[PDB]
Amino acid sequence: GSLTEDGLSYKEKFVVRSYEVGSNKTATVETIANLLQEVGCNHAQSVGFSTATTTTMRKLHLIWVTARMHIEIYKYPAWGDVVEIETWCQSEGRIGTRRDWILKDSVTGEVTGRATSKWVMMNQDTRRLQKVSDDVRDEYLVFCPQEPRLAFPEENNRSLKKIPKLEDPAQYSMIGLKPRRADLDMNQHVNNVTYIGWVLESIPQEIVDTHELQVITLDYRRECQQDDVVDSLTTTTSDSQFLHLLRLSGDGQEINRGTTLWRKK
Amino acid sequence: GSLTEDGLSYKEKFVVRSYEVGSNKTATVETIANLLQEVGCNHAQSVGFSATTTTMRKLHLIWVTARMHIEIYKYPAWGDVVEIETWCQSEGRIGTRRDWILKDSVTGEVTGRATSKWVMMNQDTRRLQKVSDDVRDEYLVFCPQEPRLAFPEENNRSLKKIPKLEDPAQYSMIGLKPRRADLDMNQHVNNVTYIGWVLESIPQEIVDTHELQVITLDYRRECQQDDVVDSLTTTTSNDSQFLHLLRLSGDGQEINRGTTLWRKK
Ligand SMILES: NC(=O)c1cccc2[nH]ccc12
Ligand SMILES: NC(=O)c1cccc2[nH]ccc12
Repeated sequence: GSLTEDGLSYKEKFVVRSYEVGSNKTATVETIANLLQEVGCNHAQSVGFSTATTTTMRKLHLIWVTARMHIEIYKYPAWGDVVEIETWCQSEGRIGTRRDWILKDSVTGEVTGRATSKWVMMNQDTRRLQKVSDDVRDEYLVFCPQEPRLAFPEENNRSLKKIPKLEDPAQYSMIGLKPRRADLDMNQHVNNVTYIGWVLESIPQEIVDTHELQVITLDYRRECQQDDVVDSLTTTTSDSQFLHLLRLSGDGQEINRGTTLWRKK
Repeated sequence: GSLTEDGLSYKEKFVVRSYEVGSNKTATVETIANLLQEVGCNHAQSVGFSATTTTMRKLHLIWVTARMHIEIYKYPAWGDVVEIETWCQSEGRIGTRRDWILKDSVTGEVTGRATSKWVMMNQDTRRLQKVSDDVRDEYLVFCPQEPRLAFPEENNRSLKKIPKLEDPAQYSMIGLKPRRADLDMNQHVNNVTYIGWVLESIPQEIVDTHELQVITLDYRRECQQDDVVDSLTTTTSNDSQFLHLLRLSGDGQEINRGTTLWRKK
């Protein structure tokens, strides 16, 4: 992969692996989300970030936390196909940063998907959110385009829609979900993609067999720790549309909420 | 990737991804095992398979893994390129064997080696059978005629018989269940998932002070999508050695047994 000519975005190509595809022999949405995070890490590495915080974030013990992921897929890449992903970052005042991605077919150059993510700043020890510092923002404004470049430019698009809280009784549920070592990142935290897989565990088999996942929006509220247990709840709100809630198995503390949209095959 | 000059083996290079590494910022053994299966799949694709022969598909016959043995000297770091060469060899009517050699792309030094034993099974009845003459003759043209073993040693660890763990186990991880991410494109649990499940019962203290050097896993029965697994581990020993048993919750039907060897960091 490499930074583009103007140094303000990054591109990388991936060959879809055999173990990265589902029953329809095209890449799963968890494989897509892993590729989004991988090209995001290579972008930060290419501009000098920690091997992904700045000089001042490191001394203040500040980190980036994902607040929201929104993915829209038109065509999932087949096993053996090459998918090219371009990513870039943009600041959003003191509220946080945004990282967008565009997925393309390498042969046709056609856009097969797009994604947007909202990141917030948090003290790694206290887990307290704190907006963005005056001279912390100055350290990374040089690696972001100055004019707005949005993957979802539409006014009032699906990526910014507020998600309600699912009320019991849920229509479908998958309970007692627990992470294993494969689910941890290099910092021993549960990987953000694991939450996507957990949301989708409560989608009935019949839906997965007759429909294709087109849109997923996931809010991140609290992390599931290595010794926590998760319940995945899903209710139909309708194409097929669903409301989702991940909560810790005991007290019922919310960790995530989201919606999915599905097209009939 | 590509077949080598003589067409009797296959080589492929992989850049280690950010989400593929553990706390030591080097690739996990599950990432290694996924790469072994990926280069295995590209080798079969390059020789005309899709991965059974013309007679196997007609007779509803498939390849099933009976044993995996991996030995790692140095795990590839995040961002490093690892080159893997793989080949197959027939072992008479018992079945076939696929071996792999892992190398550092920059230094050319061997950083690991693996061997696997495969058997033939009727996909519907789940009944094992010896390889027939007409099925064997179909793939003998893609295997070297002289023996080429990743583990040539007089009495190497790859062929050692593994005993059955007796209760009470020293360590256990109970109620392990697969999710959709764990399934392959045929809706069967991925062979690498069993490795992760064996390692769930290794105490945290071991993982922090030791490095996994050797893993041998026998495969006996599959865990189905609605099955629940218990992972049991007992110390059998500078080095640390363990005996492992995976069994279904309830009746306690064995699905796997194995051993691991660990060196102090
Ligand atoms: N990945 C990051 O930490 C990041 C944050 C803000 C702007 C950026 N531009 C390239 C990478 C990056
Ligand atoms: N992977 C396979 O299906 C296979 C089986 C037997 C011999 C082989 N030689 C290359 C690939 C291969």
